[PDB]
Amino acid sequence: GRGPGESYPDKKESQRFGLYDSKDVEEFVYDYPQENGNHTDTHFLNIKFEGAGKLSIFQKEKPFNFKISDEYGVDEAAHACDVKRYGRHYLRLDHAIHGVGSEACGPAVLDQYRLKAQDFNFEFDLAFE
Amino acid sequence: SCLIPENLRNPKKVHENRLPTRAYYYDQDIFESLNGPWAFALFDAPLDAPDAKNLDWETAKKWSTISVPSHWELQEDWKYGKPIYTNVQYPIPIDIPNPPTVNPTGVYARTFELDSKSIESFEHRLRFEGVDNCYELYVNGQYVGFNKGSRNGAEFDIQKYVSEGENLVVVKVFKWSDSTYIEDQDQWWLSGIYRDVSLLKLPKKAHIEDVRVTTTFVDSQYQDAELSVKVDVQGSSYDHINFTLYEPEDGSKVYDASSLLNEENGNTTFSTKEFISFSTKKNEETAFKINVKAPEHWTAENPTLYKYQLDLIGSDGSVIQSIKHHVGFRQVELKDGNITVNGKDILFRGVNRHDHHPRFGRAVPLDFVVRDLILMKKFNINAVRNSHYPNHPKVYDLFDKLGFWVIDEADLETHGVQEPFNRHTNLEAEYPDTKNKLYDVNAHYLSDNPEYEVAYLDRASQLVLRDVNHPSIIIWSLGNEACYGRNHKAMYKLIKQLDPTRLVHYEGDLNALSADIFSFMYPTFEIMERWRKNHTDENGKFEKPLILCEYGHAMGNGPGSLKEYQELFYKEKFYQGGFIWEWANHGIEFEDVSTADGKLHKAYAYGGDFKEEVHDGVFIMDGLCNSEHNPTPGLVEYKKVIEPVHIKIAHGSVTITNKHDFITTDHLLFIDKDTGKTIDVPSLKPEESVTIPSDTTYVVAVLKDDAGVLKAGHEIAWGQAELPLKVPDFVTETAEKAAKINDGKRYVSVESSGLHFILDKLLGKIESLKVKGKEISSKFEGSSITFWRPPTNNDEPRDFKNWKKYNIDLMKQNIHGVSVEKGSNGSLAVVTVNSRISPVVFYYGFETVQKYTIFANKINLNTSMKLTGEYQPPDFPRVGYEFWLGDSYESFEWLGRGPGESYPDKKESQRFGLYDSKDVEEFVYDYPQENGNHTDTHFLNIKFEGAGKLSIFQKEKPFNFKISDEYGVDEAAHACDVKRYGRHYLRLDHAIHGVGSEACGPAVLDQYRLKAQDFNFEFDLAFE
Ligand SMILES: [Mn+3]
Ligand SMILES: [Mn+3]
Repeated sequence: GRGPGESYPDKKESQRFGLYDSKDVEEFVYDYPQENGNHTDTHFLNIKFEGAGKLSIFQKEKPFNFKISDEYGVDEAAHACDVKRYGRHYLRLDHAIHGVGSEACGPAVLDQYRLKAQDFNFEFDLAFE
Repeated sequence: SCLIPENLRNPKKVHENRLPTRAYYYDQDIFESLNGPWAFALFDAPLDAPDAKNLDWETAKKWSTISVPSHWELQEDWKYGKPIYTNVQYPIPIDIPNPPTVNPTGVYARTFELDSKSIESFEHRLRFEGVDNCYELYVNGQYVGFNKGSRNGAEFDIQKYVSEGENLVVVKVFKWSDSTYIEDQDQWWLSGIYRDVSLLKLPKKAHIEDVRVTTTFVDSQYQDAELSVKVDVQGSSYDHINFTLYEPEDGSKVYDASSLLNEENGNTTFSTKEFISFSTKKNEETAFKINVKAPEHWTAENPTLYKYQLDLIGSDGSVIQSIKHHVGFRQVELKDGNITVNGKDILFRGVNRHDHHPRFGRAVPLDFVVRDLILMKKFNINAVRNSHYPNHPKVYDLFDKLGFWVIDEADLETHGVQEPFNRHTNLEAEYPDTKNKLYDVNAHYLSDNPEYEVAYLDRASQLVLRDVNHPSIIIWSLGNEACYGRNHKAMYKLIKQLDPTRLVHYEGDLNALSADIFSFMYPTFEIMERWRKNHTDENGKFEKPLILCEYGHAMGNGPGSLKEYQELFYKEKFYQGGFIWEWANHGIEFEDVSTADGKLHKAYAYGGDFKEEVHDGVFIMDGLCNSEHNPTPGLVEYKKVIEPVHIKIAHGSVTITNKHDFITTDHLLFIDKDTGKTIDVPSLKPEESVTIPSDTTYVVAVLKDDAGVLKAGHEIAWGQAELPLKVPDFVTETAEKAAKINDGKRYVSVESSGLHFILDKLLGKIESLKVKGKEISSKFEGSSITFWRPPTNNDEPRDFKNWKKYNIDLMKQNIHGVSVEKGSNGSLAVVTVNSRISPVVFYYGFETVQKYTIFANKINLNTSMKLTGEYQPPDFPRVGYEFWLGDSYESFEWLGRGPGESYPDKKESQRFGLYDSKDVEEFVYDYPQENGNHTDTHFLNIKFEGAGKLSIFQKEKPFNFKISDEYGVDEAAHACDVKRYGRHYLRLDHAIHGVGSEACGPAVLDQYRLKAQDFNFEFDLAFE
């Protein structure tokens, strides 16, 4: 999918398609903790488990969104060092995500990038090697 | 300690309510299998397990099931844990006699049906063939008893407890107990009901409980013998016993897995070729002694058996119970200082065999055990040691029928008491002649601990009384590596009282104060020889002989020098052979993640793979056969060194010597391989020989007819005349061809019709050598001459440490001068390269001269290597060139040793001949290491598609070579971790280090070590 860095509906085109390895990427730390680390237009995702190979994950007929991390208490952490961390990782596996825009000072997320309220229908496969 | 149940920490609680041990006989009419799915639940410790006095079947019905027999660490998805491998160290803390408080407890439950007639007609028992570590037994919510001794059997009387209809059996199995301390064999820790469970239905009013059969020769010429049959009948309602001995079936009898394992049957007429009949009289002793006229001897080389039928008979003259078994006429003695069978001082051609299966562990299907023994017979083995416990009871008929000298061994090992001592004193080495003083220090914990006497005696009593009637068993062993103490003396007294007919072995007893035999493990020849001399008096008499209960450690590439051990065996009557360690690798099949692939592959696990806190790594993989129980080059070599016929070809003569203990050569067909016609060889008795004039080079000894489990045409022995090194008749093109020589700043070119030679002068590297469509180039990393090999298991403890310490893996070639001159005597050009080959960090290295004399169809490579500098290594792994083969490469062919690999001290089984790489399945080691070398190679032809062959030969001496695909061998944990290039290479070697057995045993012997020295050798690269 898109990489090596994060990508969002209206902030993704610099992140070209390719095969990416989490080991090759320094994930970006925001000076003010907030939504980060999503990967949009993901074709498939392989999660490697020690001594047991991979779990492959893919969404049917459309690319998906994902985030793999450690972190929580992000909403209320004032600075990077205030971010809390679990004793294990999680996968945030997403059908869709709201765009990013520039509304702090400027236009709202444009229409075509907004995650409008609607029915959701999506199929995932959890394929184990 | 009230958090540990009393029976799991009482050395004296060997059992509760177990019946006395009796001779084992399987009877289809009496035995009813309770194998299959059982309700099963696993608990953290005894205190979490339910009270079995209150466990309903209605409750247990709801549990998951496990299949009996099986270990609970070997289930689908590792549901109840994984195997643990320790060698010496205990996997628990030492606090004798306490087990750990957290003690995995498995509760088994199942039901069985009982008839109205059944309870009236029969005595009901439960027989458990093996349960690890110990268990209490319940029937219909009532405690029956308790038992310890994992590899021993147990019977319990069940009559009081059984009801008409459904009956509930509940077994509580515990992983650890005070018994753990004496069950410390170098093997996998595995738990559960891993052997058969049976319901026995014996005739109620009277039945046969036990039988003793002995055969003693009446005479010093071993002709007439006394057959003694003593029967223990239980109950009043019988008249007498009948006994029928049948005419013998010769040991050459043909068997297969099906006929060996056939268990039938009730209406089956055992035999009808009557030989002797005896009847007892009413109210008289149910025993007798018979004189037997010159019976056929039972021997491991010829396992001749007399079938017999013993009948218990009632008042109405009807048959109450029958035993159908066999008699083997054989007598073992200690005679004039030797282990003697039928007067003959025998030679052990042996192995240690553990119970192991790569998927089922110690729960080995009989089918698989048969497989083992057929393979043993196919490879000239004549003896097995039951390391280190009795096997499944049905196995011993297999030994009886196929013919093996058997050491049946008590389930008793104490090794772990030494580990803290070894570490605290920083002990580096143990030697067979002195190590007993180290074990003496800790004997008081167990083997010299009075609290354990009952346990130790029980292991002896159980060992002997179950298996007393098998002619194949000639020696009882008191256990293994358990130190030496009073308990061993007690075991010896008991075994001699129980069974005076056999001899007693115990290696932990150096001076055999309570053994009949001396025994060493992994001894040096010097140590063997010291012992021999100190135990042979001035007259030449010895009181007891020496065997090697363990020797020639078969771990990985090896063992080296089996030859030298064998020469010693044949030279001295005092030595009576040995049992190599071990039969097969203990690998457990599992899914591995590949280091080469990143993908999941089938592999064979050793210590560490199941993530044990403490383990002993790759020492699991120490067999002549791999984890799948298939032959390695170890087994192939062993078969040759122990071959029971010697065939020596020299000076127009074939000398054949019979090296059997008993049998003649009559069963053997001798073929002159050079002509295909057979050779008339006179019938040779043991030790007899014959010289026959012949022009032959190669003679084979082969089986005339199917006999035992061997097929007609099976090779038993062979010999070859030594083969002089002949220079191939290759015609070097010495005609004058115009050749363009381009000596550039860095690169030197030599071009001629059909020839292209490019050398990098900076590196000493051949960039490309293409002659007549055939291309090679140097496989270059630092040096054009390399020295490293992926360390074998034997290399690891010492030689590897040295080679790494001296940076032999980082040897560099530093070019000093390159000389380029026009061709002289038919030559196109001469390129001479002067360099120092030396590793980083170090002074030592070789002042090297490489002279490339280039002809149109040949390249002569002269190598001169002068060893210079201070602080040198003692030896090298290897020395030679590495070449990439061109894309055209398809296969190879060689004149030399084959078809398999060969090494300086592991080569003689690989006879000389012309071999084709296409005919050979190259051996894959369970643990990746040095492999695939071919020693004593006369010439090597490398075939390139569409361009013929490149012939390679070394001047005046045979050479070594390996052609492969592989790398990352040093660090690959399993076969699937081995990486592969997109092209093949040739490893072309002047010399190679021997292999030895140093992982556990002697270092590579002097004459096989690749000592640090000057190297001078010349190769020709001849292009067709
Ligand atoms: Mn802060
Ligand atoms: Mn691996």
